[PDB]
Amino acid sequence: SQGVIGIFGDYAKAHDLAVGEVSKLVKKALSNEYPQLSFRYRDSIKKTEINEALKKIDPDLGGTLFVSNSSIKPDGGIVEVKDDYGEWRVVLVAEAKHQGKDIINIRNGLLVGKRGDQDLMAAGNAIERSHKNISEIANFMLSESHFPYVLFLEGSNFLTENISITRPDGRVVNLEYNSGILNRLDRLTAANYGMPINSNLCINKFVNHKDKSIMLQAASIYTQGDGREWDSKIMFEIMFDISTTSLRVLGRDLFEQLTSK
Amino acid sequence: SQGVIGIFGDYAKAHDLAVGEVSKLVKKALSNEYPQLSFRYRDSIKKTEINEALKKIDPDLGGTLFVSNSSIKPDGGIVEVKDDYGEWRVVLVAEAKHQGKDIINIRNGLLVGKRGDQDLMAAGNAIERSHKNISEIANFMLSESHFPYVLFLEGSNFLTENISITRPDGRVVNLEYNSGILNRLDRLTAANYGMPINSNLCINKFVNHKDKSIMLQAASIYTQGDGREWDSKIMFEIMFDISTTSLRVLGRDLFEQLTSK
DNA sequence: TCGCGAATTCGCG
DNA sequence: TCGCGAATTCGCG
Repeated sequence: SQGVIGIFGDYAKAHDLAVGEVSKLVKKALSNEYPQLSFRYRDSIKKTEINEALKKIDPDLGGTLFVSNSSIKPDGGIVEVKDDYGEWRVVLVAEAKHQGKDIINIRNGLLVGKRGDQDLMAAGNAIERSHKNISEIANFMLSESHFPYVLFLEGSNFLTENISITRPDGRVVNLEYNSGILNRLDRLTAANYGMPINSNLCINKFVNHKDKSIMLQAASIYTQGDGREWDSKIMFEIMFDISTTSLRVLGRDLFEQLTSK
Repeated sequence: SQGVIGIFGDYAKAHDLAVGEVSKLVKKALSNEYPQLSFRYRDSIKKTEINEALKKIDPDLGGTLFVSNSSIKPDGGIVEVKDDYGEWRVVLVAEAKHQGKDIINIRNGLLVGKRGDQDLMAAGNAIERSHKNISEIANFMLSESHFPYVLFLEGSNFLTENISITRPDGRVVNLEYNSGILNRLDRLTAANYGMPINSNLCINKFVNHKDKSIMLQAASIYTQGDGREWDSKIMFEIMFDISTTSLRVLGRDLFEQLTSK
């Protein structure tokens, strides 16, 4: 990539860092590009923080809490920057989910099912839980003009192209991506309003039906449709790209630090 | 309740009808109160319908579909009314979830856990999937001014008050609602922006940070905090109340049928 | 301690 | 057939 971004990317690939460790790498890269700015990484956000942010928007919001110390822990953590007013603004929130172990089963001679004779396993729906954290962060950033939520998908339940897997028997099992027996990719499309996947959807859209005005918060949904594992170098580039976009939208509240510092 | 609403409610209680069957009862009651209007019940909505509605709002929305015949099936179904333009407008969408079988375990002498010695089971997170359908219907009704989504919770994981359960041994197991070991009620609060639970939140709110304008779609989250099962009569009253509110917001597009018919 | 997250195996039309 | 939904048992700091 561009200058140091290529160097940081090679380090991510050399160690095959997890999403949480790649988020920490993104903060280092950001500190390197913008030395005048202050960045930090956080692994959790308590519900009391979200409610406080909700109350600032409307007094009747964020008035519910059953378990005092409730919180959310996105496996990728959170990256933030300090603005000219001394307040922390979120620049990135990452998450990585996995579902579908069919490629692993057919790579071997394992037959699944209640009878133990099926090549494929009927795909589940646990991936739907992803919407909770997306809704929590959206409420936390309801006053913001950007939504830097990145979700990485992996497994046999998120294919975007056909693949052929050869078993030890020699028989080639052919999987079709459009098969509703396995594809759960549509169980996530509501998160970004049906907008293109594998894209940076950080900048919020402002639609309107009939003189109304609404702000859409679309999450960036990236998938490895090949069936293979995610490459750490490409995860880093994607996450760094989304973080830079967050800074652009936040530009007006960071100016004094890039000049008067 | 008011007139016939009390009669329909007694019929629901006499048979202990499920949420899906109570939704059908609500359509009958609505047809009875508004004979000039046409109502219908639907058990499913395909993704092609949602995408079509999304495209009408913005041309770049609803442009993704991996499995041609994908759909959503809320266990409570959907109730709709026909407006003066011949188009169907959703008046109600119901759902009922269950989680936490601790009350059932301690009512007996059953000890759970990997060792088989715990009185309680560490609460799971499968209830988080609820956010998917809420997001789908919200996208389907993004042009509407109301959001009639009703979610009913039940189980030992959704307590709002303390309860004491006596086992066959005689020992009284005391459960505290604020205990994060069991309470999963906060895993749903994002759905209604922390607004009051057990309330009718059908009419959309219009907030704004700094000259922006946003429309909030909050789901009505009702829970049986006692730990007991839901009463069909009270489920019907709640659902009928939400349906009537939908008609009020839809008033301008139903006038010609109440007059010129 | 307490509170969050992994994601799976099948039943049902 | 194919495609959606139930919701659970524990590991981890």
